Amino acid sequence: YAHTPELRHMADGAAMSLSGQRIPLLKPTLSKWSRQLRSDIYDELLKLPLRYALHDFRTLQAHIHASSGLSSASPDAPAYYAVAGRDSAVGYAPPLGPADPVDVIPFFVHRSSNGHLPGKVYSMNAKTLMPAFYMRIQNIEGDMFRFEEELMKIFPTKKIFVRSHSVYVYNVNLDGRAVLHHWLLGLGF
RNA sequence: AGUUUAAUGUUUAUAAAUUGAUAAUUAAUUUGUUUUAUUUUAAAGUUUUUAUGAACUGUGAUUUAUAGUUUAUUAUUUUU
Repeated sequence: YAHTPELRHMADGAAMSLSGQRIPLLKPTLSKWSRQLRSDIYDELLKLPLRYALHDFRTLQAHIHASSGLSSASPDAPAYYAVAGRDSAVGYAPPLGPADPVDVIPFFVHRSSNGHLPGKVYSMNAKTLMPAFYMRIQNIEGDMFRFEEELMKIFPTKKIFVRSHSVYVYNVNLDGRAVLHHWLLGLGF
């Protein structure tokens, strides 16, 4: 379909600067600070065979009455008193707890002192600036081995290792970081 | 006796860039309670700063004739 001479606009994210309106239609946008979520990533997690039924993408949204409805920060009816931790245009929201009230998840991930999730993408031999990255899930707790297994059903072909404190997943760029959170979000953590 | 490039990145916690400039901002998106000190061994021509050296070998200045001999010559040809 070269008859449409437009579509040049869909181009790349490699060899060319990517920013603003031109952000790749596959590349997620979940950063450390803007916890943006995506429905594409969430279906991969919802169409995969796993235990621990994730949370419905309906009851997972932190973002989609005096003067015809007021914001979700509990701005009160007087359109005056409002409450501190109730609305967040950056995507922040506390955990929702596991979705199955009959199951005991064997691992508990612990958000950090700033409300993050334990996955951080490092580089192998950063001295030479080698573009070979892995992950590390530092705040795991519980039966972290039965946490390793669930990562296999998501990442079947990634060399996954486990120590007492962390869980390394190798060859996982900034994208496999996002895909990890949507799991730990939907998981109720 | 005898020769040195730290094989490790766990909870307070936060590290993006860009103009020749003013400046401008979807500058996409990491890492680090801040990680710094190290870089063989032996080994020539050489340089440099001060120093010393005439008991050696170098050139002054005070010794004014303890030896045999040739030619008249005080010069000598010698002696040596």
